[PDB]
Amino acid sequence: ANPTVIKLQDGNVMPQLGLGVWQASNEEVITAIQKALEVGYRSIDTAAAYKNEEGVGKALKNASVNREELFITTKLWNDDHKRPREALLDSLKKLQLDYIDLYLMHWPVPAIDHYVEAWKGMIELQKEGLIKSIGVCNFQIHHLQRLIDETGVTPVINQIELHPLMQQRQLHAWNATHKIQTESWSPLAQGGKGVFDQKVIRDLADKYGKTPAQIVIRWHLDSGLVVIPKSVTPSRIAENFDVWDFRLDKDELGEIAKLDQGKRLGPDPDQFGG
Repeated sequence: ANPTVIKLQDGNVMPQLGLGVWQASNEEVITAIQKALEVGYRSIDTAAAYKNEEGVGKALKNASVNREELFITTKLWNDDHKRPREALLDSLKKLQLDYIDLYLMHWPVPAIDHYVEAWKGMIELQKEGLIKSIGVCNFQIHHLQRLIDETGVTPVINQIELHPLMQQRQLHAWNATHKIQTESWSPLAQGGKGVFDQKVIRDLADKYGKTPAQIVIRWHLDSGLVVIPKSVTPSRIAENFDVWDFRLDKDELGEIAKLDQGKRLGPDPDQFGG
């Protein structure tokens, strides 16, 4: 089978599986992306706060894949909410791109409460064609309503922490109802601790001849989620992409559903930045 794509509410199309690039050094970043593009990834996710957009930009030039075939995502950092134009141009410059495929607000930072300002600015940069699609990361239902109520413009993506231990059934449901595509970061529950070692996952891994990480990524896919596993290890970047030759059954998905503990492993959307 071919890697699937998802059509966003604004009509733009996005690969359902992409590579997340975080903290890492330029060395790790350039090598990771070269490996991912080589194996088939067409979606690369980075952030201005990680300080490696330049490395990401250099890897894209070096690559043979054409720009138009690449779906690049970057994000607006917390202390730039009042100046999205300045932040975006700085990103586009470092990435060596004329436009970004998806621009996401990294965090709402409700304590500062400038996320509405950021969104209005993003709405304007999108009109000028510098951004194809706009969305957010780590936005809770009330943050989303506030954006909708104040601008009439709904995000096409809400990138949130979601894995077998915190399935976010509620936010996922709410996103979908409002035509917002849910995207998972930390899809492997940072390491797999409390997941890969579960009987349901292990048996699935053995039935399909896949690694537990491959089972979990397939789970995100069959759940209709866009997923961004993060990795800078060549063999794992490849492993995580080898999930197109099988699908989990309704019953198998139901079995994984029992793992939900509502356990958040990363920063708290309602407190981070405050």
